[PDB]
Amino acid sequence: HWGYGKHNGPEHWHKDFPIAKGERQSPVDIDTHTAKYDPSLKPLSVSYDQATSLRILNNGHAFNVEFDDSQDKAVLKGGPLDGTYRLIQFHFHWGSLDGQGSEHTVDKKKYAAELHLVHWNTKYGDFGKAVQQPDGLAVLGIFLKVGSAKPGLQKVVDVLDSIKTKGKSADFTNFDPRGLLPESLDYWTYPGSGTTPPLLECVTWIVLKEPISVSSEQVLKFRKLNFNGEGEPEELMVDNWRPAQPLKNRQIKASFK
Ligand SMILES: O[n+]1ccccc1S
Ligand SMILES: [Zn+2]
Repeated sequence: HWGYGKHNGPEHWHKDFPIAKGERQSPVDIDTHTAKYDPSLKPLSVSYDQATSLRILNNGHAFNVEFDDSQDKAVLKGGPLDGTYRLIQFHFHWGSLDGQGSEHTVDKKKYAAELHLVHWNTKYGDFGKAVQQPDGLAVLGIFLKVGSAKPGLQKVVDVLDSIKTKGKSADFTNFDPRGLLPESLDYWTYPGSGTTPPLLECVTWIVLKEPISVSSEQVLKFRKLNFNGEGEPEELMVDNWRPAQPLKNRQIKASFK
């Protein structure tokens, strides 16, 4: 099955998921000189004060911090979006080394990691329905660079020991995702896809320009997770990122000059 090794990595995925060579795949390189400022873009509205985290799960490809999305509690709206999108989960993609790990790139620059806050359009009733629609998901992407620690990330880093291997979960209540946001909500936006199989073309991407800083110790702890199940040969969970895909007939818009 798919993953991130020599044999089942991104260059293989098209054989089970032909959409991998489609017209609106993600990630992409953000060429900052080609992106057009769009003064009609609104400020993003991130309303996370009522967010209800529940659980953290190692799914064999990353870890997902899951939220209660049975009511409008943590929502994204505004920006390029019409309507209201509910937070369902966040996860990260990261590298074996600080010089790689992000999925989007900025003028070909790779960051150490990238956070994806996944939200689904409430007009479609459920996440499973929303992923079948071209405007079903909105993913807020935030880059991570290694420098100062991110205090709001430390509760995530400290639970990782308890979900080392694939299929492990742990209770993860009362986590406030506002502590993962940078100061500025200036963003780039474009239409694309999920970056793991099934690679559905249902995502409005909103990528924040300002990274967050995490410490070397914080990202080292991500790198101690395992892709394998318990009792299986250890394969460290690193380099769980898809590289940049062709932009094709798309334009990346900037909310700022
Ligand atoms: O990687 N990924 C997994 C699930 C949903 C979105 C994304 S970006
Ligand atoms: Zn992702």
